[PDB]
Amino acid sequence: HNLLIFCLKDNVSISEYTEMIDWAYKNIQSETVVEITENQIIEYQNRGLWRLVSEITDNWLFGPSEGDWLIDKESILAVKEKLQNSDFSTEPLVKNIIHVLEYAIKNEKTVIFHF
Ligand SMILES: [Mg+2]
Repeated sequence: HNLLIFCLKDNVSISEYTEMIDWAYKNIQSETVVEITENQIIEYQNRGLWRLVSEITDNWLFGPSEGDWLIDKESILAVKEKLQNSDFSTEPLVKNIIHVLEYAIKNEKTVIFHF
């Protein structure tokens, strides 16, 4: 089951957590869902992406692992800034994560990391 970084869409309110995760795995087509494969995890670990995230969240110091993480507006903006200012800020995965963050800001959503 790939790592997800996501928020719900604008007109989706599902409050039960397990059900939100189920929604994300069922809506991988969504612009609000980033699916991240093992090979992406490794590629970006070795380039310092997760370390950049960890500067704000203090998690994933050694990359992602099984678990659930919830990112609030303050941290969403802070991570978004880190990524926009980074050396891979134009690479698709980073753009895709940025986009989830922007959407969550715009639509007042919590961002979930799930693996
Ligand atoms: Mg709305």
